[PDB]
Amino acid sequence: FVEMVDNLRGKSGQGYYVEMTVGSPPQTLNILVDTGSSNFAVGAAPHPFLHRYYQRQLSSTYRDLRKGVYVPYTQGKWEGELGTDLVSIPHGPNVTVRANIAAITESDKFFINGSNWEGILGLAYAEIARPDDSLEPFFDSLVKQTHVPNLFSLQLCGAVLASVGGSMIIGGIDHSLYTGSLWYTPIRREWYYEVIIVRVEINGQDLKMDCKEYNYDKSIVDSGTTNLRLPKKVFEAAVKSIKAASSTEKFPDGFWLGEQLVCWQAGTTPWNIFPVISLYLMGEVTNQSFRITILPQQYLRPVEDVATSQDDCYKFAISQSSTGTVMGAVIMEGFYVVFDRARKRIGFAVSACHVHDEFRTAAVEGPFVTLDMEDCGYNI
Ligand SMILES: C#CCOc1cnc(C(=O)Nc2cc(F)c(F)c([C@@]3(C)N=C(N)S[C@@]4(COC)C[C@H]43)c2)cn1
Repeated sequence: FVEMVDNLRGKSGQGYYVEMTVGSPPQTLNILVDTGSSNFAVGAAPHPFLHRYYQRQLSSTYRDLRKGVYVPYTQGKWEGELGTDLVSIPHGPNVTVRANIAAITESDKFFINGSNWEGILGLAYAEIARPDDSLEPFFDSLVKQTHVPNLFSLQLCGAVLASVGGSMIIGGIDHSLYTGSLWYTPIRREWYYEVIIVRVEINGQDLKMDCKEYNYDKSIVDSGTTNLRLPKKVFEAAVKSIKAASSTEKFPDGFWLGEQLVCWQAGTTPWNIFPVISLYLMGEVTNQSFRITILPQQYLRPVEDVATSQDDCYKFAISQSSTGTVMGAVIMEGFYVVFDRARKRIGFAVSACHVHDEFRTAAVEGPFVTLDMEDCGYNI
């Protein structure tokens, strides 16, 4: 799968995008890779932030579905016109498929001013597709219409704004992207990429919460979220433990709440006063788990557009959630992540490109013995 290595680009905090073509003749667009949604949606009008946009009038293969879709998020929104067209991934498999495309015709706080992407590729399942689960997601079309295997994998490599990169391997796994073994956790249900966290440690120290709290109301793997988001109760306990572990220096309450940055002189960041965070995930076998471990390099993130400071400033990128745990870029940048849809499981291995120091490294380890893991899942 050497053709697909290094097919992702981006800037810090603006997501990871892949090049795609839409229509005949092909119109090239940069598309955000998003495991946390299920619509393929592209700018179709000259919004001032966009480098380019889908021009349906130039495509002979365009077909109108004569139906609109309105998609509000918690803080942004877009509205679009549904159709189908021929879609390819130049640095992906040598195939072309007819996919649903939402042509975005109105938006608010969706596109990023200064970003280099013009659309989103929702790689999750039909259950959370808008307007409903009858709108077949891109990856489902790809698999149905071709011989590409029903899996993909992601290596997200973290860094005026630093450039990020990585690989999306479509239909396979590239062993050059990881070291050690892959460890798999079940996809609990095919909507989001829902997983179950069974234990949490800060520097080896169990938080000791009822594990249901770790997954209330769900835990997902989401390449379209920057942070590690945690349920409120879990965030409260997690911060309490991280504060204690890093108490040799003090920081204001707002830093922990993500309401202000913290800065240090160039090259003087105290990585070592910050603890590692380990998430144990449900394993493949009854009573068996494995653990993934990330560093402060992952959850303490450089902000490189602070014009009013000359120092190295960082954002605390663990945050409280009302929608459950979100394993965003903070988690994924440590690991090679295999979305093994064929076997309803997600694989983690140490990423060959993860950012670390001479003392500590990201880890994937098992097996561990963990009882009552089925009790960790939330039901209504
Ligand atoms: C680089 C880097 C660090 O990682 C990321 C990942 N994603 C982003 C990002 O901008 N994601 C993004 C932006 C949106 F405007 C946006 F609407 C979304 C959506 C479609 N997808 C998500 N997974 S979060 C979301 C609500 O959940 C559906 C806001 C929706 C993601 C930025 N940095």
